[PDB]
Amino acid sequence: SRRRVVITGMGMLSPLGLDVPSSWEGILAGRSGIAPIEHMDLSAYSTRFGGSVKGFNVEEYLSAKEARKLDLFIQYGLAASFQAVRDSGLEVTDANRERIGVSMGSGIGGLTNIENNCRSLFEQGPRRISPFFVPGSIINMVSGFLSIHLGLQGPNYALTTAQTTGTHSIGMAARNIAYGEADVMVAGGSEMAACGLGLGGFGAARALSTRNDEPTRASRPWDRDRDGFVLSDGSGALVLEELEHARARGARIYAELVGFGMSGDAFHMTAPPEDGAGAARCMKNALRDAGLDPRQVDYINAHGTSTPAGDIAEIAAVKSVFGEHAHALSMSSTKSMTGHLLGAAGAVEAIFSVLALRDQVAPPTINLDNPDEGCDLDLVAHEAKPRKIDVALSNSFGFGGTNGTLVFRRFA
Amino acid sequence: SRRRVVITGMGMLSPLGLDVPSSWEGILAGRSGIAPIEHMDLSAYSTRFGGSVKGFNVEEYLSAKEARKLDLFIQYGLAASFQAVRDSGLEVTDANRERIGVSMGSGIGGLTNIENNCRSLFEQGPRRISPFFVPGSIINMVSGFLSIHLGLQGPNYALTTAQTTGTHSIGMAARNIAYGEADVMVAGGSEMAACGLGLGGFGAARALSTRNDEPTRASRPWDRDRDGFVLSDGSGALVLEELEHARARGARIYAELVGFGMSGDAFHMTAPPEDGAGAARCMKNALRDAGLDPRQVDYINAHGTSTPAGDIAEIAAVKSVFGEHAHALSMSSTKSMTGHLLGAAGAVEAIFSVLALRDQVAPPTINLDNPDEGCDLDLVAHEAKPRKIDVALSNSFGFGGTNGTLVFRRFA
Ligand SMILES: C[C@H](O)CNCc1ccc2c(c1)OCO2
Repeated sequence: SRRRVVITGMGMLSPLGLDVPSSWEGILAGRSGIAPIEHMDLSAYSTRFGGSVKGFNVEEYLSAKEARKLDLFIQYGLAASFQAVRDSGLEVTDANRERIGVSMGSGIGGLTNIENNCRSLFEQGPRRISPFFVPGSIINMVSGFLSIHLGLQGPNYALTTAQTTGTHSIGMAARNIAYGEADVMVAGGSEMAACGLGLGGFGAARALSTRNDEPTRASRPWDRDRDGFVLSDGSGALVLEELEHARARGARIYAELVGFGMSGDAFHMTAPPEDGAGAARCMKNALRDAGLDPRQVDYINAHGTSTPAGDIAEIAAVKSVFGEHAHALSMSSTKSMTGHLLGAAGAVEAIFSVLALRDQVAPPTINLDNPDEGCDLDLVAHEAKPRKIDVALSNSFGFGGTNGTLVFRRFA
Repeated sequence: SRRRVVITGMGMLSPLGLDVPSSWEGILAGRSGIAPIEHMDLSAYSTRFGGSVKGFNVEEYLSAKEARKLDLFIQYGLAASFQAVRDSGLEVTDANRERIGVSMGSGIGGLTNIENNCRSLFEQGPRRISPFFVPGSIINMVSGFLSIHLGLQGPNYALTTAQTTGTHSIGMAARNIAYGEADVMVAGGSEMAACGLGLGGFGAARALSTRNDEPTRASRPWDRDRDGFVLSDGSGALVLEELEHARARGARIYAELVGFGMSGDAFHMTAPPEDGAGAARCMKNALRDAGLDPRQVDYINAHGTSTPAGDIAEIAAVKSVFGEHAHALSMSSTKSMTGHLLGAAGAVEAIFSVLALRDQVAPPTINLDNPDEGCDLDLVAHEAKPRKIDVALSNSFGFGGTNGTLVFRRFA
């Protein structure tokens, strides 16, 4: 019968820091991690900026000889996974290695690597393709390499649900523990889609902010002057753990994961419904899953991508789910500061949601200078808001109409 | 407790046929789907053959315009999925659409699209990248497009666990129904990696059979002259359904899904341990899940890729799990005929496991002319074997040491 699940460890690479504490300080101070991109020439692109991971040293984690074989998304995933495990204090042994699994996902995976090998193929021939092209690019290799390095023999898999990946990864890993398939799961996601095909591809679809001359003000969720999402890189990993297993070993518990919802919009390949019907279904699923009155919700970490249709759909979903309580809770998009980490988005945002519970503060939506028509909720414009948070909700919505909601609460 | 899960619809594209009955007819006849790859310059490549889908007409399923938006792997997953839903007789209504979800996966995803858009990028610049590049290439768009075309609002996700994808997709879909999160799921996998990058990428790891003189003899699982796997394309989809839901509408039930096992080798990035310790834990996990003794297993559809180390590890794993019953069961590799459909391998081989139960026949391992050292099990060499089959296992063991096992049982 269904077991309870707590968070005992967290790790992160974001545009704001090379770990959780440093990233979280940036969040609470309203700092942007968005800057013109330096790792390639974007003069022929309509978008020339994003949230890069700055000064990442893979040799804090791996040998240069292994690192070279792996796409950045995998390096980022392992760094965050390693951080989360260290932060948990958990020791892998013969007694428990079979009860510890990993579900680290990505939206796009090794696009940089696949592009580079495509270039080698087209310009030089097939004999210049890396022998590591497949194990070093495909999405399940975060879960793979983590299990090899730590000796994790539990359930080993990866989700790819586009911008919903990190939320789904975390939610399903909690279901694994809930149902007895595992006692511990390392779950989240990683993304590094800032190559030509990534920036070009979102560019072709006219989905990205083109504010090349003011990159820190580009991501402006619910602002009337928003013009698309900002593309960001990084990783989030959490250690999820059966409550009694955590209690038995005296683990520090950050929070309890009480709720998980999924739904499909069945509306459009890329556009959300204007009324947020799919998001409303998903949140209601998650709150029912948690046994909650919707009035218990204090804080929502919105998807909040800074697209015209996405942002407004979310307001509608929250108003429809929470009614008059929609006016009492605080909702913010940390994408105002981090940008959109795509498949890692749900992962870093689940960490920020937990930290909102630990520190009792709503992170700000920076750049919200003129809230758009109907965007009249407490969106924590400009500045972090200290406040009572017992229950925090993290939303994600992706291409394919795929929706995810996580529900966290304080644990005593 | 836990709801029972049955199979009420199946769909398929394979190198043997454009649907299930044509593919199954090839399987039982021991026909090969392997041939030199056409309309593609493989001159500089060490492998020139594989299992292509022959004569696929996407306009039976989609308009020309919607198909132009989608990678072949997505077209193949939609084909299989529409066939499976149609095969099931299911009527989607307002009253049930929130209880019907999708989990269709891929191991490698949109390489053909990535290649063609790379061509554009390098030759002409980013502004020639297709607007539909991203949503038309990402792995969750089979689940996404299927849910939109049919109005499915239940759990909407996609696994990517390399060569284990289709096994995990079906297993986790069965969990969703068992634990009351859905009444119906469409689950499986699709793959189209018979492009330059797939053939070049795997060719660079020297993972592929190079037997160009005799493509139909290349895939020879457990044969002492095997020299690696054969790369193949296609899709499988099953309609999974809660038993009482299936009985109430009078569904035709092919078989019951009674068990799902997962495990990680925690061994190596591409190589299994020699003793198959991980495949052994996974099969034991699947049998415990089913509440079955190893002695009750009649038929195993092996992973059986035709890699030197893979085939021998699976022999060790079965001998370890099944002790004195290991010779009594029949075990065959349908990859001897289909090749390795990678992420779709577990989907089509689940379908072949279900039809082995319906038709009481173990499919052959063709090309098994000279079993290797220790390959002395009943591997159904050369020809189909009619026999009693109450319980059938389908195994998938993929890169990152990720293992999957499904247990099916006759329903009457
Ligand atoms: C780090 C580097 O970008 C990887 N190789 C790409 C690359 C390969 C071959 C080429 C080329 C470019 O221009 C002409 O022939």
